[PDB]
Amino acid sequence: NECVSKGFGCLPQSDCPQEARLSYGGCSTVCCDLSKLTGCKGKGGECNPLDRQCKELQAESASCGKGQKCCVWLH
Repeated sequence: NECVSKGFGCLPQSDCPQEARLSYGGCSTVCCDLSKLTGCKGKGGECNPLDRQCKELQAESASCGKGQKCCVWLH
C-alpha cells in the first residue's frame, strides 16, 4: 500500500472527486487527497460531536459534515 505510506485517505470514487483520485494504488477502491479535501486528521484532529467542547475550524468542520464539528488537539 502506498497511500498510507504518504499519509493519504482511502475513499469511494463516488465520495472522492475525479480531481483528488490519486494513483498511489493502495486503497479499498480509490485514494483521496486529504491535502485537497481536508487534513483535519493530518494536523492531529478528529471528528467531535457538537456536545463536546473544543476548537473547530470552519474549513475542518466540513470534514465531519452537518451536525458535527472537527476538533483538534495539541497532537
